[PDB]
Amino acid sequence: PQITLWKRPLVTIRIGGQLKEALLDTGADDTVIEELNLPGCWKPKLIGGIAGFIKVRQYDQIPVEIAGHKAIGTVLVGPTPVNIIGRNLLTQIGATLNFCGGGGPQITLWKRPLVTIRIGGQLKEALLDTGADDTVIEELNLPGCWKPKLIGGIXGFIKVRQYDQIPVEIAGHKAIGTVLVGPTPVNIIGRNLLTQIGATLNF
Ligand SMILES: CCCC[C@@H](CN[C@@H](CCCC)C(=O)N[C@@H](CCC(N)=O)C(=O)N[C@@H](CCCNC(N)=[NH2+])C(N)=O)NC(=O)[C@@H](NC(=O)[C@@H](NC(C)=O)[C@@H](C)O)[C@@H](C)CC
Repeated sequence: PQITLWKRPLVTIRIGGQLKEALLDTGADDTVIEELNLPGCWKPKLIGGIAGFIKVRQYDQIPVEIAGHKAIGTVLVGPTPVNIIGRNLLTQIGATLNFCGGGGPQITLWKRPLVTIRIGGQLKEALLDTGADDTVIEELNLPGCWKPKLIGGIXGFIKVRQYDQIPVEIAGHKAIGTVLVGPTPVNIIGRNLLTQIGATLNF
C-alpha cells in the first residue's frame, strides 16, 4: 500500500500465531513489541530512545506478517510504550519513504533516513521518523514565545519547549509548524511536518 501520515501509520501484524497492532517506524533501527511469549531462545539486550534505555529480550529469525507481507527477522520484546516495526523488518517488506507521491526523492531504509533541514537560519541533520507525532530539535536558541511540554518515548519523558509556526526547510521543501526543542539525542522530523512535504510510506 501507499500510506500517508496524517494519522499514526498503525498496521496489523501476525507474530507467533497472534494478531497485534504496531506502528511503522522509520526512526527505529529495530522492531520492538510489548511483553508477550515467543517460541524461541532469546538473549538480553538494552535499547534506547528519546528518554533513556529499556531492557528487552532479543529473539532472532522470527516470522512476522506485516499488513500481509512476510518478514523473518529479529524481534525485541519488552516494555515499549507502543509496538513498533523498525527498519530491520521494513527493509524486508520493501518499504520506502517517498516525497510528493513518488514524484520526489525516494529514501530506502537500509540506513537511518537522515536528511539536512534548515531551521532558525541554522542547517542541521535530522531523522525522518514516521513513529514521531511531533518534530523535536536539539538544544537551539530559537527566538519567540513558547510553552512547556513533556514528550514521551522509550525511556520515558523529556521536557521540551514548544514553539509554533516555525519555518523548517527539509531536503529543500518548505514546511512551517510546531517545533519542540530539548535534549533529544537525535533531531527528529515527525508527522506534523512530514505531511506538509507530502511524505508517504510505500510497499
Ligand atoms: C516508542 C514510542 C513511539 C516510537 C518512537 C520512535 N522514535 C525513535 C527516535 C530516535 C531516537 C531518539 C526511537 O526511539 N527509535 C529507537 C527505537 C528502538 C530501537 N531499538 O529501534 C531506536 O532506533 N533506537 C536506537 C538508538 C537511537 C539513537 N542512537 C544513536 N543516536 N546512536 C537503538 N538501536 O537502540 N517515537 C517517539 O519516541 C516519539 N513519541 C511519540 O511520537 C508519542 N509518544 C509515545 C509515548 O507514544 C507521542 C504521543 O508523543 C517522540 C520522538 C516524541 C514525538
